Amino acid sequence: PQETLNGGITDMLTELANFEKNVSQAIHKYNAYRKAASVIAKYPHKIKSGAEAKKLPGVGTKIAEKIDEFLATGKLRKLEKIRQDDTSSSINFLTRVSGIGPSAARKFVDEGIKTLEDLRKNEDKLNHHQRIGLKYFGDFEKRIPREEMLQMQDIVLNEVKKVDSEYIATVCGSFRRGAESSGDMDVLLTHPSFTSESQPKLLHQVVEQLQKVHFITDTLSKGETKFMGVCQLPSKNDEKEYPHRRIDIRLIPKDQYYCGVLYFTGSDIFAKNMRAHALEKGFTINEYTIRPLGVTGVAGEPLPVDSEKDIFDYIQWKYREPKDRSE
DNA sequence: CCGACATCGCATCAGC
DNA sequence: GCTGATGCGA
DNA sequence: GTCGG
Ligand SMILES: Nc1nc2c(ncn2[C@H]2C[C@H](O)[C@@H](COP(=O)(O)NP(=O)(O)OP(=O)(O)O)O2)c(=O)[nH]1
Ligand SMILES: [Mg+2]
Ligand code: NA
Ligand code: NA
Repeated sequence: PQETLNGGITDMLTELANFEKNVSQAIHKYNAYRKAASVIAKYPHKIKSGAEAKKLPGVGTKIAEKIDEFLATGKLRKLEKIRQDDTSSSINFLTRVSGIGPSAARKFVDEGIKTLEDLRKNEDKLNHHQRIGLKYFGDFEKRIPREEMLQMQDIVLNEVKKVDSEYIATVCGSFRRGAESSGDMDVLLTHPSFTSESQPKLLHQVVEQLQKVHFITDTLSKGETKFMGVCQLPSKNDEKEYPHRRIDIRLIPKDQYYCGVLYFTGSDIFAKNMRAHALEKGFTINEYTIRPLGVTGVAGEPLPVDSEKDIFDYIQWKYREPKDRSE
């Protein structure tokens, strides 16, 4: 359903969601406002009344009243006032710097740091992550066209195989689902010599090669299974510079790899469907394993998985291509 | 009435 | 110094 | 904030 259908309401709702998360630190109300925004964004009718909205799962009494106020007046008094509040609106904004969450934003605004200029004057008060996110504030909100993602996949798959031809790397995320643009790049990495029961240099070596061919330009965090960093395509001769992009690489054991691929392919809207669909068959699936429930409820040992397809066979579900997986 | 509401790796903090 | 708690992104 | 035990 198009935006102009209920876009007024979902924008209200997402705005209320962010103020809950970033200012009031009410994460559950943040998820509430998003559950309603999402169920409403899919509702294929221009909502005429808050009561009409309340029929949808996740829209309850208090949101329904906000939809009334918005429909009568075109605005929400509480949101207008908060949008004009210097403190709250500053707190809310600085959380757009990756590395600054609600807690650090509030503490910056407490001491009167309120803008990117204020963050630039006070670099010594930022951690490493925050400086990188500050450095790339703009770049990080630009989206990645599939053409650039493909070029990025070319570099990643090539340099991984060049380190060790026995690595398997899959670029997951929306990209894997045909998405015409992406928000970041999500790489899963596995290797024969890495299993549930079993060097720590396996991930570090892949990061090192991508840093050495100047693909990876900064490191947000790094450990033995999860990498969070920044990358950029080489510049096309005299032509312009690409944006720096968010890239994550994570190392998964061989026998947990396809559970990971499915998990980190998403969408979450599809993913939680398929673990509750799916719970009926007496199976539970986290990112790692699939296991059987369980006649009072005891999960058994994890069942072998050798393809993304297998986890569809256990559930007696039709295999779904990544491309048909937005829900 | 009143609690659940994804879950996890990693960086940094509080506390010992 | 080490462990555990907390913030953070996703 | 919403849902539901
Ligand atoms: N949002 C979210 N996704 C999760 C989570 N846990 C696992 N996933 C899964 C579901 C996600 O689909 C998958 C990829 O991670 P992203 O980069 O966060 N989402 P995508 O790449 O699809 O969209 P975009 O192009 O804008 O980056 O990981 C979680 O806690 N939150
Ligand atoms: Mg992605
Ligand atoms: Na309802
Ligand atoms: Na942030």
